[PDB]
Amino acid sequence: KVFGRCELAAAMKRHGLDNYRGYSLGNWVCAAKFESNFNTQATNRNTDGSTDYGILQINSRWWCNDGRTPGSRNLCNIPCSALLSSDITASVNCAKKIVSDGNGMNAWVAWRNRCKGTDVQAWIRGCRL
Ligand SMILES: [Cl-]
Ligand SMILES: [Cl-]
Ligand SMILES: [Cl-]
Ligand SMILES: [Cl-]
Ligand SMILES: [Cl-]
Ligand SMILES: [Cl-]
Ligand SMILES: [Cl-]
Ligand SMILES: [Cl-]
Ligand code: NA
Repeated sequence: KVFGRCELAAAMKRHGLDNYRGYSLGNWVCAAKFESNFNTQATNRNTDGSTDYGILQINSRWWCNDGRTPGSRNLCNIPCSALLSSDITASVNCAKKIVSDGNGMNAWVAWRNRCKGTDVQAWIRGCRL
C-alpha cells in the first residue's frame, strides 16, 4: 500500500505515534517519506546482508526475523514480512521500541540527514487530524 501524506499522518496518530518519545507527527511522516516514499512494501538490502522493511525501513539486524541475517536479533518479536502489511500496526509498534532504544530518531539515518532540524510540520500541514 502506498499511503497518501495526510492518510499516513492520520494512521500514525491513531496508532499513538504523534509526540511519541517527544517526536511530533511531522517527524514520523518525514522519516516515512524518505525511508519508503510512503510504500508499505518497500524493501532494501544493506551491505552487511541485513534488509530494511516497510514504511519506516526497519532493519533485520536487530528488530525483526527474516531468516537470512546471520547473527541478528528479533527484538520486536515479529517476522519482517509483518512490516510490509497495508496495516501499519506492526511497523508502528516496532518503531516505538526503536525510538526508545537510546538515540531517539537518529536510529533512522535518513531522519537525521533529511528531517532533523527542518520544518517537519510541513509534512502534516493542511491535514484533517
Ligand atoms: Cl508527499
Ligand atoms: Cl504531533
Ligand atoms: Cl509536526
Ligand atoms: Cl536470521
Ligand atoms: Cl532476539
Ligand atoms: Cl518469524
Ligand atoms: Cl493502518
Ligand atoms: Cl530523544
Ligand atoms: Na533478525
